[PDB]
Amino acid sequence: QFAKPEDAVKYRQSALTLMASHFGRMTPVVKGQAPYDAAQIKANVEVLKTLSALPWAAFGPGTEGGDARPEIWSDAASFKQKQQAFQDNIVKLSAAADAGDLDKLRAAFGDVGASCKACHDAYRKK
Amino acid sequence: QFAKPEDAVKYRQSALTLMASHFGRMTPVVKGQAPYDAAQIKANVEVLKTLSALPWAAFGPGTEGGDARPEIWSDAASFKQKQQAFQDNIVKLSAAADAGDLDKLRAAFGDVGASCKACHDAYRKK
Ligand code: HEC
Ligand code: HEC
Ligand SMILES: O=C1O[C@H]([C@@H](O)CO)C(O)=C1O
Ligand SMILES: O=C1O[C@H]([C@@H](O)CO)C(O)=C1O
Repeated sequence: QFAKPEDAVKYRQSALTLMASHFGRMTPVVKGQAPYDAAQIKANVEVLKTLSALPWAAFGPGTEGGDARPEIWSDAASFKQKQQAFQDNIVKLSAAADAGDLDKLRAAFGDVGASCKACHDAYRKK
Repeated sequence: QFAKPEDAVKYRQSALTLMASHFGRMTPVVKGQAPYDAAQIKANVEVLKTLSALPWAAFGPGTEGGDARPEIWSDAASFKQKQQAFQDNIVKLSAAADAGDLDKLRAAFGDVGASCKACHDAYRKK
């Protein structure tokens, strides 16, 4: 869907900004500093689930740029495994949110965060 | 969810970038220059539906900036009506996509585009 590689870069950077806001805005909730409204969180995690599938299609062939390391492309299978592990952790966060249990949410939230950082450590430029 | 107004501006600008890509990438389809796969479009419009609800929460009180005209805030009811008309047109586009009919899709698509432009004409800086 991108006329030029710059358009894919702009897309993924916007997707990731959204995704970071929808994830990160839950930090006060999982820390107990903001109240836990199970329906609020369920709806937010549904938005996060949609967003979290979006970046990966915007690292298509020829879309080198931004803060993406070139190894995303030369080690495609290993990058796919980090994105699929992350996505699987988003499924687990959805399950916790759908269950309405703050203990499970905070554990699932931590797992997702770990998965974000693991990918960045390997595939995001410093 | 925004620590500073700049964060709301960044959020809405990212949401709108996404939303423009998910809308605009259908232009070749509705013009007949790309093939019409009803399931592909249905899935894309589902993503667009999620995205199209996101910008409006990021024009909260005190979030003046970007290319947003100040009248978004001083004429709040009229801005809400443009966003709700747009959202209603997104419902109609979902219906057309869910029906699998290219004639209905192209009409609904045109209505959505008109609604984007109408809002920009009143509420987006030049
Ligand atoms: C690989 C499978 C990743 C996972 C999982 C997550 N992120 Fe990521 N992120 C990745 C890359 C390769 C890049 C660089 C993209 C580019 O072309 O520049 C990023 C970048 C970000 C950013 C900065 C975005 C910007 O506006 O420029 C943020 C804020 C970010 N990533 C956040 C984020 C979060 C919150 C994640 C888990 C919920 C997450 N990322 C996962 C690769 C990967
Ligand atoms: C008001 C109800 C709007 C509707 C409906 C749509 N848009 Fe919009 N748009 C609006 C404003 C007030 C602004 C400025 C936001 C800011 O703070 O800068 C915008 C901006 C855009 C942009 C530029 C985004 C950027 O990255 O800076 C684009 C590409 C855009 N809008 C696209 C777009 C499309 C495709 C729409 C219908 C599907 C649409 N907008 C509707 C206000 C409103
Ligand atoms: O909100 C975020 O969480 C992850 C990471 O900090 C988790 O360790 C990330 O990159 C964000 O922007
Ligand atoms: O794809 C887009 O469509 C609308 C408008 O051009 C429709 O007239 C807009 O502002 C976009 O970025």
